[PDB]
Amino acid sequence: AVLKIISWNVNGLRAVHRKGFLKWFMEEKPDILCLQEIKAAPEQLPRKLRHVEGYRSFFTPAERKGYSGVAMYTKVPPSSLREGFGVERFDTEGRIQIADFDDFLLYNIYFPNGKMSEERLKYKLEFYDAFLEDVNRERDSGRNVIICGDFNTAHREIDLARPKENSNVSGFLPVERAWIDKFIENGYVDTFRMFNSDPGQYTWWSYRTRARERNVGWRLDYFFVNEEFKGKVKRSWILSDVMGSDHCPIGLEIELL
Amino acid sequence: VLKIISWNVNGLRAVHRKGFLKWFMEEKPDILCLQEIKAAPEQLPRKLRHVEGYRSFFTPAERKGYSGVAMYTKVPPSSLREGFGVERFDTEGRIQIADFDDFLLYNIYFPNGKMSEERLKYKLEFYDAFLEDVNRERDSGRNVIICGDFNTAHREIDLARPKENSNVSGFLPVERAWIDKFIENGYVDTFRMFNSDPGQYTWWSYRTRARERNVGWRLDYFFVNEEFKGKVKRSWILSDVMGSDHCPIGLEIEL
DNA sequence: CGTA
Ligand SMILES: [Mg+2]
Ligand SMILES: [Mg+2]
Repeated sequence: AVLKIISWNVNGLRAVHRKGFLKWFMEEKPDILCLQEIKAAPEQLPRKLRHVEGYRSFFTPAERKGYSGVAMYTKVPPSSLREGFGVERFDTEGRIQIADFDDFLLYNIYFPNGKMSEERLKYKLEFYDAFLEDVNRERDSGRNVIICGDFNTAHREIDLARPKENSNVSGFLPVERAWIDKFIENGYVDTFRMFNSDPGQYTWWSYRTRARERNVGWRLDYFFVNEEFKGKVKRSWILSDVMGSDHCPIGLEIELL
Repeated sequence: VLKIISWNVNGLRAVHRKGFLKWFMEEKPDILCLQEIKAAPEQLPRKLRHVEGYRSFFTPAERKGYSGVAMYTKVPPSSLREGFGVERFDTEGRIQIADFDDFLLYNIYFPNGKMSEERLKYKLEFYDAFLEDVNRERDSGRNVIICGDFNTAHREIDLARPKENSNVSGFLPVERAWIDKFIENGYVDTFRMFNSDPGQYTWWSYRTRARERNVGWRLDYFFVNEEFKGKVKRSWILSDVMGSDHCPIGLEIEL
Protein backbone atom coordinates (compact mmCIF):
# COMPACT_ATOMS: atom_id res chain seq x y z
CA ALA A 1 0.00 0.00 0.00
CA VAL A 2 1.92 3.05 1.32
CA LEU A 3 5.68 3.53 0.84
CA LYS A 4 7.53 6.56 2.25
CA ILE A 5 10.71 7.90 0.60
CA ILE A 6 12.87 10.65 2.06
CA SER A 7 15.65 12.53 0.33
CA TRP A 8 18.22 14.57 2.28
CA ASN A 9 21.43 16.40 1.45
CA VAL A 10 23.11 15.87 4.71
CA ASN A 11 26.24 18.05 4.08
CA GLY A 12 28.36 15.34 5.69
CA LEU A 13 26.96 12.17 7.19
CA ARG A 14 29.30 11.85 10.17
CA ALA A 15 28.62 15.59 10.98
CA VAL A 16 24.84 15.01 10.91
CA HIS A 17 25.57 11.76 12.91
CA ARG A 18 27.10 13.67 15.86
CA LYS A 19 23.94 15.86 15.83
CA GLY A 20 21.61 12.85 16.25
CA PHE A 21 20.79 11.74 12.62
CA LEU A 22 19.92 8.22 13.87
CA LYS A 23 17.48 9.57 16.41
CA TRP A 24 15.79 11.53 13.60
CA PHE A 25 15.86 8.47 11.23
CA MET A 26 14.29 6.12 13.77
CA GLU A 27 11.63 8.77 14.51
CA GLU A 28 10.75 9.55 10.87
CA LYS A 29 10.80 5.84 9.77
CA PRO A 30 11.10 6.06 5.98
CA ASP A 31 10.85 2.81 4.00
CA ILE A 32 13.59 4.25 1.73
CA LEU A 33 16.06 7.03 2.64
CA CYS A 34 18.11 8.81 0.02
CA LEU A 35 21.14 10.83 1.21
CA GLN A 36 23.47 13.16 -0.68
CA GLU A 37 26.93 14.39 0.36
CA ILE A 38 28.06 11.62 2.62
CA LYS A 39 31.72 12.82 2.34
CA ALA A 40 33.04 9.92 4.39
CA ALA A 41 34.94 6.77 3.61
CA PRO A 42 31.96 4.43 4.01
CA GLU A 43 34.02 1.41 5.09
CA GLN A 44 35.25 3.34 8.16
CA LEU A 45 31.89 4.90 9.12
CA PRO A 46 30.29 4.02 12.46
CA ARG A 47 28.85 0.49 12.32
CA LYS A 48 25.62 1.81 13.83
CA LEU A 49 25.43 4.17 10.85
CA ARG A 50 26.05 1.45 8.20
CA HIS A 51 23.87 -1.16 9.81
CA VAL A 52 20.66 0.39 10.95
CA GLU A 53 18.14 -2.24 12.10
CA GLY A 54 15.65 -3.19 9.37
CA TYR A 55 17.57 -1.58 6.54
CA ARG A 56 20.02 -2.58 3.97
CA SER A 57 22.43 0.30 3.20
CA PHE A 58 24.37 1.22 0.03
CA PHE A 59 27.19 3.78 -0.15
CA THR A 60 28.52 5.24 -3.35
CA PRO A 61 31.59 7.40 -2.40
CA ALA A 62 33.50 9.79 -4.68
CA GLU A 63 37.07 9.08 -5.78
CA ARG A 64 38.16 12.30 -4.06
CA LYS A 65 38.31 11.91 -0.30
CA GLY A 66 35.92 14.04 1.75
CA TYR A 67 33.90 15.01 -1.27
CA SER A 68 30.36 14.24 -2.43
CA GLY A 69 29.11 10.65 -2.04
CA VAL A 70 25.54 9.37 -1.87
CA ALA A 71 23.85 6.65 0.18
CA MET A 72 20.56 4.80 0.34
CA TYR A 73 18.94 2.89 3.16
CA THR A 74 16.16 0.49 2.20
CA LYS A 75 13.61 -1.83 3.92
CA VAL A 76 12.82 -3.16 0.42
CA PRO A 77 15.28 -5.57 -1.24
CA PRO A 78 16.43 -3.96 -4.49
CA SER A 79 16.46 -6.16 -7.55
CA SER A 80 19.40 -4.16 -8.96
CA LEU A 81 21.79 -1.32 -8.01
CA ARG A 82 23.61 0.84 -10.59
CA GLU A 83 26.05 3.64 -9.62
CA GLY A 84 26.49 5.50 -12.84
CA PHE A 85 25.20 6.53 -16.22
CA GLY A 86 28.18 4.74 -17.86
CA VAL A 87 30.11 7.93 -18.59
CA GLU A 88 33.26 7.84 -16.49
CA ARG A 89 33.57 11.64 -15.93
CA PHE A 90 30.14 11.51 -14.24
CA ASP A 91 30.40 8.13 -12.48
CA THR A 92 33.47 8.89 -10.41
CA GLU A 93 32.22 11.78 -8.27
CA GLY A 94 29.90 9.72 -6.03
CA ARG A 95 26.71 11.37 -7.33
CA ILE A 96 24.61 8.51 -8.74
CA GLN A 97 22.57 5.56 -7.45
CA ILE A 98 19.86 3.87 -9.44
CA ALA A 99 17.92 1.20 -7.57
CA ASP A 100 15.35 -1.22 -9.01
CA PHE A 101 12.41 -1.81 -6.76
CA ASP A 102 10.35 -3.62 -9.45
CA ASP A 103 7.41 -1.13 -9.54
CA PHE A 104 9.74 1.78 -10.17
CA LEU A 105 13.40 2.63 -10.55
CA LEU A 106 14.71 4.99 -7.87
CA TYR A 107 17.33 7.59 -8.86
CA ASN A 108 19.15 9.22 -5.94
CA ILE A 109 21.25 11.99 -7.44
CA TYR A 110 23.60 14.62 -6.12
CA PHE A 111 23.53 17.01 -9.11
CA PRO A 112 26.77 19.06 -9.54
CA ASN A 113 27.08 22.56 -8.09
CA GLY A 114 28.02 24.94 -10.91
CA LYS A 115 29.45 27.86 -8.86
CA MET A 116 33.19 27.04 -8.65
CA SER A 117 34.14 27.32 -12.34
CA GLU A 118 32.91 28.08 -15.83
CA GLU A 119 33.87 24.45 -16.40
CA ARG A 120 31.79 23.23 -13.42
CA LEU A 121 28.79 25.05 -14.88
CA LYS A 122 29.67 23.06 -18.04
CA TYR A 123 30.20 19.83 -16.11
CA LYS A 124 26.77 20.43 -14.45
CA LEU A 125 24.96 21.10 -17.72
CA GLU A 126 26.51 17.99 -19.28
CA PHE A 127 25.66 15.83 -16.21
CA TYR A 128 22.12 17.12 -16.76
CA ASP A 129 22.24 15.93 -20.42
CA ALA A 130 23.53 12.54 -19.46
CA PHE A 131 20.92 12.11 -16.71
CA LEU A 132 17.99 12.92 -19.03
CA GLU A 133 19.33 10.37 -21.56
CA ASP A 134 19.66 7.72 -18.88
CA VAL A 135 16.23 8.24 -17.35
CA ASN A 136 14.54 8.58 -20.79
CA ARG A 137 16.09 5.28 -21.86
CA GLU A 138 14.74 3.52 -18.76
CA ARG A 139 11.34 5.18 -19.06
CA ASP A 140 11.02 4.42 -22.82
CA SER A 141 11.70 0.75 -21.99
CA GLY A 142 8.53 0.74 -19.88
CA ARG A 143 9.89 1.42 -16.42
CA ASN A 144 8.37 3.86 -13.98
CA VAL A 145 10.97 6.17 -12.44
CA ILE A 146 11.26 8.24 -9.25
CA ILE A 147 14.05 10.84 -9.19
CA CYS A 148 15.00 12.56 -5.96
CA GLY A 149 17.90 14.63 -4.79
CA ASP A 150 19.73 17.90 -4.92
CA PHE A 151 19.25 19.33 -8.41
CA ASN A 152 21.24 22.46 -7.41
CA THR A 153 18.87 24.69 -9.37
CA ALA A 154 15.74 26.51 -8.36
CA HIS A 155 13.23 26.06 -11.14
CA ARG A 156 10.80 29.03 -11.17
CA GLU A 157 10.86 32.41 -9.42
CA ILE A 158 8.44 30.89 -6.93
CA ASP A 159 11.37 28.57 -5.89
CA LEU A 160 13.77 31.16 -4.41
CA ALA A 161 13.42 34.19 -2.09
CA ARG A 162 15.66 36.45 -4.22
CA PRO A 163 15.01 35.51 -7.89
CA LYS A 164 15.87 38.86 -9.50
CA GLU A 165 19.12 39.12 -7.46
CA ASN A 166 20.45 35.71 -8.68
CA SER A 167 19.56 35.59 -12.40
CA ASN A 168 23.31 35.61 -13.18
CA VAL A 169 24.26 33.18 -10.37
CA SER A 170 24.52 29.44 -11.04
CA GLY A 171 21.54 27.70 -9.49
CA PHE A 172 19.30 30.21 -11.19
CA LEU A 173 20.84 30.83 -14.62
CA PRO A 174 18.48 30.85 -17.64
CA VAL A 175 20.44 27.83 -19.04
CA GLU A 176 19.85 25.78 -15.86
CA ARG A 177 16.16 26.69 -15.44
CA ALA A 178 15.64 25.86 -19.15
CA TRP A 179 16.88 22.30 -18.69
CA ILE A 180 14.30 21.75 -15.88
CA ASP A 181 11.55 22.97 -18.26
CA LYS A 182 12.94 20.55 -20.85
CA PHE A 183 13.23 17.68 -18.36
CA ILE A 184 9.49 18.24 -17.44
CA GLU A 185 8.53 18.51 -21.16
CA ASN A 186 10.10 15.02 -21.55
CA GLY A 187 7.23 13.67 -19.39
CA TYR A 188 8.29 14.15 -15.78
CA VAL A 189 6.40 15.88 -12.97
CA ASP A 190 7.64 18.04 -10.04
CA THR A 191 5.68 16.28 -7.34
CA PHE A 192 5.75 19.01 -4.68
CA ARG A 193 4.01 21.34 -7.19
CA MET A 194 1.26 18.71 -7.64
CA PHE A 195 0.04 19.57 -4.11
CA ASN A 196 1.54 22.96 -3.17
CA SER A 197 1.69 26.04 -5.44
CA ASP A 198 2.89 28.50 -2.74
CA PRO A 199 5.98 30.73 -2.69
CA GLY A 200 8.27 30.56 0.34
CA GLN A 201 8.79 26.76 0.12
CA TYR A 202 12.52 26.12 0.30
CA THR A 203 14.87 23.21 0.98
CA TRP A 204 18.18 25.06 1.19
CA TRP A 205 19.35 28.26 2.95
CA SER A 206 22.77 29.85 3.19
CA TYR A 207 24.43 29.45 6.56
CA ARG A 208 25.16 33.24 6.43
CA THR A 209 22.80 36.23 7.03
CA ARG A 210 21.55 33.43 9.13
CA ALA A 211 19.17 32.93 6.19
CA ARG A 212 17.12 30.00 7.49
CA GLU A 213 15.57 32.01 10.40
CA ARG A 214 14.82 34.72 7.82
CA ASN A 215 13.57 32.01 5.39
CA VAL A 216 15.67 33.40 2.57
CA GLY A 217 16.15 30.13 0.74
CA TRP A 218 16.11 28.09 -2.45
CA ARG A 219 14.13 24.95 -3.43
CA LEU A 220 17.07 22.81 -4.66
CA ASP A 221 15.65 19.41 -3.70
CA TYR A 222 12.97 17.65 -5.75
CA PHE A 223 11.05 14.45 -6.21
CA PHE A 224 10.21 13.94 -9.89
CA VAL A 225 8.17 11.05 -11.30
CA ASN A 226 7.34 10.06 -14.88
CA GLU A 227 3.81 11.17 -15.96
CA GLU A 228 2.45 7.63 -16.28
CA PHE A 229 3.17 6.96 -12.59
CA LYS A 230 1.90 10.24 -11.12
CA GLY A 231 -1.40 8.77 -9.89
CA LYS A 232 0.46 6.69 -7.27
CA VAL A 233 1.79 9.90 -5.68
CA LYS A 234 -0.28 10.77 -2.56
CA ARG A 235 2.07 13.21 -0.82
CA SER A 236 5.03 15.35 -1.56
CA TRP A 237 6.35 17.64 1.20
CA ILE A 238 9.27 19.54 2.74
CA LEU A 239 10.52 18.56 6.24
CA SER A 240 11.41 22.16 7.12
CA ASP A 241 11.74 21.80 10.94
CA VAL A 242 14.53 19.15 10.50
CA MET A 243 17.82 20.91 11.17
CA GLY A 244 21.45 19.81 10.96
CA SER A 245 22.43 20.62 7.39
CA ASP A 246 22.09 23.60 5.01
CA HIS A 247 19.37 21.49 3.29
CA CYS A 248 16.26 20.08 4.92
CA PRO A 249 14.80 16.71 3.89
CA ILE A 250 11.96 16.24 1.42
CA GLY A 251 9.33 13.46 1.61
CA LEU A 252 7.36 11.44 -0.93
CA GLU A 253 4.59 8.99 -0.31
CA ILE A 254 3.40 6.59 -2.97
CA GLU A 255 0.38 4.22 -2.86
CA LEU A 256 1.27 1.01 -4.58
CA LEU A 257 0.29 -2.48 -5.73
CA VAL B 1 67.80 44.43 19.96
CA LEU B 2 65.21 43.11 22.47
CA LYS B 3 62.70 40.50 21.16
CA ILE B 4 59.20 40.24 22.64
CA ILE B 5 56.72 37.52 21.70
CA SER B 6 52.95 37.69 22.33
CA TRP B 7 50.86 34.54 22.22
CA ASN B 8 47.24 33.67 23.07
CA VAL B 9 47.74 30.07 24.01
CA ASN B 10 44.04 28.92 24.36
CA GLY B 11 45.14 27.11 27.55
CA LEU B 12 48.69 26.67 28.88
CA ARG B 13 48.20 22.94 29.58
CA ALA B 14 46.75 22.28 26.10
CA VAL B 15 49.67 24.01 24.39
CA HIS B 16 52.14 22.29 26.74
CA ARG B 17 50.99 19.20 24.83
CA LYS B 18 52.81 20.24 21.62
CA GLY B 19 56.21 21.29 22.95
CA PHE B 20 55.46 24.92 23.76
CA LEU B 21 58.27 24.30 26.27
CA LYS B 22 60.44 23.10 23.39
CA TRP B 23 59.39 26.02 21.16
CA PHE B 24 60.09 28.39 24.07
CA MET B 25 63.72 27.20 24.38
CA GLU B 26 63.96 26.63 20.59
CA GLU B 27 62.99 30.32 20.25
CA LYS B 28 64.29 32.25 23.23
CA PRO B 29 62.68 35.69 23.66
CA ASP B 30 63.76 38.25 26.22
CA ILE B 31 60.11 38.56 27.17
CA LEU B 32 57.36 36.06 26.48
CA CYS B 33 53.77 37.36 26.95
CA LEU B 34 51.00 34.74 27.17
CA GLN B 35 47.24 35.24 27.19
CA GLU B 36 44.53 32.71 28.23
CA ILE B 37 46.50 30.54 30.69
CA LYS B 38 43.23 28.94 31.94
CA ALA B 39 44.85 27.30 34.96
CA ALA B 40 45.64 27.46 38.65
CA PRO B 41 49.33 28.33 38.31
CA GLU B 42 50.14 26.47 41.56
CA GLN B 43 48.90 23.29 39.83
CA LEU B 44 51.10 23.96 36.80
CA PRO B 45 54.21 21.77 36.46
CA ARG B 46 57.26 22.92 38.48
CA LYS B 47 59.03 23.05 35.09
CA LEU B 48 56.24 25.12 33.58
CA ARG B 49 56.35 27.86 36.25
CA HIS B 50 60.13 27.77 36.96
CA VAL B 51 61.83 27.82 33.52
CA GLU B 52 65.65 28.10 33.57
CA GLY B 53 66.81 31.63 32.74
CA TYR B 54 63.35 33.08 33.32
CA ARG B 55 61.43 34.79 36.07
CA SER B 56 57.76 33.86 35.48
CA PHE B 57 54.73 35.92 36.45
CA PHE B 58 51.18 34.56 36.43
CA THR B 59 48.04 36.76 36.68
CA PRO B 60 45.18 34.22 37.03
CA ALA B 61 41.43 34.96 36.90
CA GLU B 62 39.20 34.56 39.96
CA ARG B 63 37.10 32.10 37.88
CA LYS B 64 38.56 28.60 37.54
CA GLY B 65 39.84 27.41 34.11
CA TYR B 66 39.21 30.82 32.63
CA SER B 67 41.28 33.60 31.06
CA GLY B 68 44.57 34.42 32.84
CA VAL B 69 47.88 35.94 31.64
CA ALA B 70 51.54 35.02 32.04
CA MET B 71 54.89 36.70 31.48
CA TYR B 72 58.31 34.99 31.24
CA THR B 73 61.28 37.34 31.48
CA LYS B 74 65.10 37.04 31.38
CA VAL B 75 65.29 40.48 32.98
CA PRO B 76 62.68 40.75 35.74
CA PRO B 77 60.74 44.05 35.78
CA SER B 78 61.05 46.52 38.65
CA SER B 79 57.27 46.40 39.22
CA LEU B 80 54.28 44.49 37.94
CA ARG B 81 50.80 45.99 37.99
CA GLU B 82 47.79 43.64 37.53
CA GLY B 83 44.82 45.94 37.14
CA PHE B 84 43.51 49.36 36.14
CA GLY B 85 42.21 50.05 39.66
CA VAL B 86 38.67 49.15 38.48
CA GLU B 87 37.41 46.03 40.28
CA ARG B 88 35.31 44.20 37.64
CA PHE B 89 38.15 44.68 35.16
CA ASP B 90 40.86 43.50 37.49
CA THR B 91 39.44 40.17 38.61
CA GLU B 92 39.34 38.46 35.18
CA GLY B 93 43.12 37.75 34.84
CA ARG B 94 43.45 40.04 31.88
CA ILE B 95 46.09 42.65 32.80
CA GLN B 96 49.85 42.71 33.25
CA ILE B 97 51.71 46.03 33.23
CA ALA B 98 55.48 45.43 33.62
CA ASP B 99 57.95 48.31 34.16
CA PHE B 100 61.20 47.41 32.37
CA ASP B 101 62.48 50.92 33.17
CA ASP B 102 63.23 51.57 29.52
CA PHE B 103 59.49 51.01 28.82
CA LEU B 104 56.24 49.70 30.30
CA LEU B 105 54.86 46.47 28.81
CA TYR B 106 51.06 45.97 28.84
CA ASN B 107 50.23 42.26 28.55
CA ILE B 108 46.45 42.30 28.00
CA TYR B 109 43.90 39.61 27.16
CA PHE B 110 40.98 41.80 25.96
CA PRO B 111 37.45 40.53 26.55
CA ASN B 112 35.57 38.70 23.84
CA GLY B 113 32.08 40.09 23.19
CA LYS B 114 30.57 37.24 21.15
CA MET B 115 28.54 35.46 23.90
CA SER B 116 26.10 38.19 25.03
CA GLU B 117 25.17 41.88 24.98
CA GLU B 118 26.45 42.16 28.58
CA ARG B 119 29.92 40.87 27.52
CA LEU B 120 30.01 43.18 24.51
CA LYS B 121 29.19 46.09 26.87
CA TYR B 122 31.86 44.79 29.28
CA LYS B 123 34.45 44.57 26.45
CA LEU B 124 33.76 48.16 25.35
CA GLU B 125 33.98 49.58 28.88
CA PHE B 126 37.22 47.53 29.38
CA TYR B 127 38.37 49.22 26.14
CA ASP B 128 37.74 52.65 27.81
CA ALA B 129 39.38 51.84 31.15
CA PHE B 130 42.50 50.56 29.32
CA LEU B 131 42.77 53.64 27.09
CA GLU B 132 42.51 55.89 30.13
CA ASP B 133 45.20 53.78 31.83
CA VAL B 134 47.70 53.85 28.94
CA ASN B 135 47.00 57.54 28.18
CA ARG B 136 47.84 58.36 31.82
CA GLU B 137 51.14 56.37 31.75
CA ARG B 138 52.06 57.80 28.31
CA ASP B 139 51.31 61.32 29.66
CA SER B 140 53.60 60.68 32.66
CA GLY B 141 56.25 60.39 29.92
CA ARG B 142 56.67 56.60 29.80
CA ASN B 143 57.60 54.56 26.73
CA VAL B 144 54.76 51.98 26.35
CA ILE B 145 54.50 48.69 24.54
CA ILE B 146 51.02 47.13 24.48
CA CYS B 147 50.66 43.57 23.35
CA GLY B 148 48.02 40.88 23.23
CA ASP B 149 44.64 39.76 22.04
CA PHE B 150 42.43 42.77 21.20
CA ASN B 151 39.63 40.47 19.99
CA THR B 152 38.95 42.95 17.16
CA ALA B 153 40.24 43.17 13.62
CA HIS B 154 40.51 46.85 12.78
CA ARG B 155 39.96 47.07 9.04
CA GLU B 156 38.59 44.82 6.26
CA ILE B 157 42.21 43.90 5.39
CA ASP B 158 42.58 42.32 8.86
CA LEU B 159 40.08 39.46 8.41
CA ALA B 160 39.12 37.03 5.59
CA ARG B 161 35.34 37.56 5.77
CA PRO B 162 34.62 41.28 6.45
CA LYS B 163 31.10 41.17 4.97
CA GLU B 164 29.48 38.34 6.99
CA ASN B 165 31.18 39.51 10.19
CA SER B 166 30.17 43.20 10.20
CA ASN B 167 27.40 42.35 12.71
CA VAL B 168 29.62 39.93 14.65
CA SER B 169 31.50 41.31 17.69
CA GLY B 170 35.16 41.28 16.64
CA PHE B 171 34.21 43.48 13.68
CA LEU B 172 31.40 45.84 14.81
CA PRO B 173 31.59 49.52 13.78
CA VAL B 174 31.65 50.39 17.51
CA GLU B 175 34.68 48.13 18.10
CA ARG B 176 36.59 49.21 14.98
CA ALA B 177 36.01 52.91 15.85
CA TRP B 178 37.62 52.40 19.26
CA ILE B 179 40.72 51.04 17.52
CA ASP B 180 40.60 54.29 15.49
CA LYS B 181 40.22 56.37 18.66
CA PHE B 182 43.06 54.45 20.40
CA ILE B 183 45.52 54.93 17.49
CA GLU B 184 44.49 58.58 17.16
CA ASN B 185 45.37 59.14 20.81
CA GLY B 186 48.96 58.69 19.57
CA TYR B 187 49.58 54.95 19.41
CA VAL B 188 50.88 52.87 16.54
CA ASP B 189 49.87 49.48 15.13
CA THR B 190 53.42 48.17 14.73
CA PHE B 191 52.70 45.35 12.23
CA ARG B 192 51.21 47.76 9.69
CA MET B 193 54.42 49.84 9.49
CA PHE B 194 56.28 46.89 7.94
CA ASN B 195 53.53 44.85 6.23
CA SER B 196 50.58 46.28 4.28
CA ASP B 197 49.40 43.05 2.65
CA PRO B 198 46.03 41.29 3.05
CA GLY B 199 45.84 37.70 4.32
CA GLN B 200 47.91 38.48 7.41
CA TYR B 201 46.12 36.88 10.36
CA THR B 202 46.82 35.75 13.96
CA TRP B 203 43.62 33.76 14.72
CA TRP B 204 41.70 31.09 12.79
CA SER B 205 38.51 29.19 13.54
CA TYR B 206 39.15 25.54 14.38
CA ARG B 207 35.90 24.62 12.60
CA THR B 208 36.29 23.81 8.85
CA ARG B 209 40.02 23.73 7.85
CA ALA B 210 40.02 27.52 8.52
CA ARG B 211 43.79 27.87 9.13
CA GLU B 212 44.73 25.36 6.38
CA ARG B 213 42.55 27.53 4.12
CA ASN B 214 43.73 30.84 5.73
CA VAL B 215 40.28 32.04 6.78
CA GLY B 216 41.42 34.06 9.78
CA TRP B 217 41.45 37.37 11.62
CA ARG B 218 44.19 39.62 12.86
CA LEU B 219 43.14 39.95 16.49
CA ASP B 220 46.61 40.18 18.08
CA TYR B 221 48.66 43.39 17.85
CA PHE B 222 51.82 45.12 18.98
CA PHE B 223 51.18 48.81 19.68
CA VAL B 224 53.63 51.51 20.83
CA ASN B 225 53.17 55.18 21.73
CA GLU B 226 53.89 57.51 18.76
CA GLU B 227 57.08 58.96 20.39
CA PHE B 228 58.61 55.53 20.80
CA LYS B 229 57.83 54.09 17.36
CA GLY B 230 61.29 55.06 16.03
CA LYS B 231 62.78 52.29 18.20
CA VAL B 232 60.70 49.43 16.71
CA LYS B 233 62.94 47.33 14.45
CA ARG B 234 60.63 44.41 13.57
CA SER B 235 56.95 43.49 14.02
CA TRP B 236 55.93 40.08 12.60
CA ILE B 237 53.32 37.26 12.69
CA LEU B 238 54.78 33.87 13.61
CA SER B 239 52.18 32.28 11.27
CA ASP B 240 53.57 28.72 11.41
CA VAL B 241 53.73 28.00 15.18
CA MET B 242 50.85 25.74 16.28
CA GLY B 243 48.96 24.28 19.27
CA SER B 244 46.53 27.19 19.70
CA ASP B 245 43.85 28.89 17.61
CA HIS B 246 46.08 31.99 17.74
CA CYS B 247 49.67 32.12 16.52
CA PRO B 248 52.43 34.15 18.22
CA ILE B 249 53.33 37.67 17.14
CA GLY B 250 56.77 39.25 17.50
CA LEU B 251 58.39 42.54 18.36
CA GLU B 252 62.03 43.55 18.10
CA ILE B 253 62.96 46.89 19.62
CA GLU B 254 66.26 48.78 19.77
CA LEU B 255 66.83 49.96 23.39
C1' DC C 1 30.82 27.22 6.23
C1' DG C 2 33.29 29.25 9.53
C1' DT C 3 31.53 33.39 14.21
C1' DA C 4 30.10 30.01 17.65
MG1 LIG D 1 27.06 21.00 0.79
MG1 LIG E 1 41.01 31.35 23.07
